[PDB]
Amino acid sequence: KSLKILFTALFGPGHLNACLGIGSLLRKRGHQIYFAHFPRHRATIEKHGFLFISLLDYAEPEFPIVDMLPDIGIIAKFAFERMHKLTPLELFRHASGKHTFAGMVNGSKGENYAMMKIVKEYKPDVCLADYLFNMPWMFTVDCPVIPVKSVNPIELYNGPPALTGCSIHDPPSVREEIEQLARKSELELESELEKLFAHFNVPLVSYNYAQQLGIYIYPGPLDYKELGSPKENWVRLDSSIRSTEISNFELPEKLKDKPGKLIYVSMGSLASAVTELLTMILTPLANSPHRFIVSTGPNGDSIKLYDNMWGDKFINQVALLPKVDLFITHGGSNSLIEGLTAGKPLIAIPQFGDQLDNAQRIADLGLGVRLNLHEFSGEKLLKAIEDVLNDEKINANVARVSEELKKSDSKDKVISLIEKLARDKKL
Ligand SMILES: O=c1ccn([C@@H]2O[C@H](COP(=O)(O)OP(=O)(O)O)[C@@H](O)[C@H]2O)c(=O)[nH]1
Ligand SMILES: O=C1C[C@@H](c2ccc(O)cc2)Oc2cc(O)cc(O)c21
Repeated sequence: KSLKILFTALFGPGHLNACLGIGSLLRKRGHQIYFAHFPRHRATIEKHGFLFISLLDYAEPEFPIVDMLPDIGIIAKFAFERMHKLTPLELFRHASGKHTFAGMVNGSKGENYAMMKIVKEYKPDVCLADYLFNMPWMFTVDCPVIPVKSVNPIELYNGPPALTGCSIHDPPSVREEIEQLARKSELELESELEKLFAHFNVPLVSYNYAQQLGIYIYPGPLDYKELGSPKENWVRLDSSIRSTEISNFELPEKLKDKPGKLIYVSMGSLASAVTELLTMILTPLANSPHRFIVSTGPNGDSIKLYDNMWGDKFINQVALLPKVDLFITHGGSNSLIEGLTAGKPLIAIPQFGDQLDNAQRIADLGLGVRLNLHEFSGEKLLKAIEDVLNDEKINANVARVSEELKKSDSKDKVISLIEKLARDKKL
């Protein structure tokens, strides 16, 4: 019996990519999938066979909605200046009580009204939402609503606070100060959401509450088993990667007959807007005796490439990763999971948000290194490349994690819970 299932997510290509994976799994089981998102993503959504609903067609006139992705460079460039000039402690100091994603909350009202009308009109059996924080509509719609989480899930446990990138080796003394500042900023977020929920007359809930079922995507071998069990109603899916239409990534002729290993570079869908960041990374790599393929980002046509490099604004990462020896990443979750699935070690240069946590996780479990912008130099990057390429131990740890991901059954249990909740309205 067919269910009607509606997905939505924030503007981030990463959050949408997460849900596409889930939707694919459900479409095979015979369900009708709908996706409410922005027009940039109509092509990939319909290509996967999901029905596309534009949020913009359902805006309230007084509360308009905007795809943030093309305007994101203002915000990205600020974060970059800050991250480049300050340690993560100093960053949290000079952040007053500001949470990393509070200004996002004020302007969420448009998306909220939209989702109310869309759920009313399409009368779905269940909804799923990949969002950074819960939203009033998820508690006003007739059907149940499953938050999906693709960011680092350390926030689902009682442990190091999220978004700080604390290590498991961090002594008692150095974490103490960061957790105070982070407890504080979590309270600023709670107060921002109160206004949002107040506006729609909905009892405030915790920012990452799962009423009945929550799904977080993250590799089981990287999950935080040492902190105990995740929060309630929260289930894990080890990975959620969409299938690629391309299967063979042909290498560019520019790089044929050039020495060394093949290395992929991407600072993601969002931070790659900052040309200063890419320039800072690539300039030293000109002298690295390897071949680089580079995602250059939306402003990539104004980024200089050297003889050992080839790139374009957007690359088929899932098709390419199998062919590389190393992946220099920003520590985004989807890139982390695609990278590990393909069996490749990582050098993570974290830019914002959950990336600090993922970066530290990669370092703590010996899956690569963490190299921060503040302590960044050509000499250090070039040496991290040589070190990770030649570290037998790291290369074996990554093979093991890969093997677990490629055979995981986490999907089977998750699907059941979705179907069950959709039909019974209870777990
Ligand atoms: O040239 C590129 C750059 C990025 N991506 C995709 O964009 C997503 C990036 O998500 P991630 O969580 O790694 O980073 P974020 O976008 O959250 O910064 C992943 O699915 C990548 O496969 C891609 O396909 N090609
Ligand atoms: O912290 C921020 C603010 C802003 C942002 C984007 C890019 C960047 O380089 C810096 C900040 O938007 C975001 C979007 C996210 O999905 C997750 C985030 O945490 C953030």
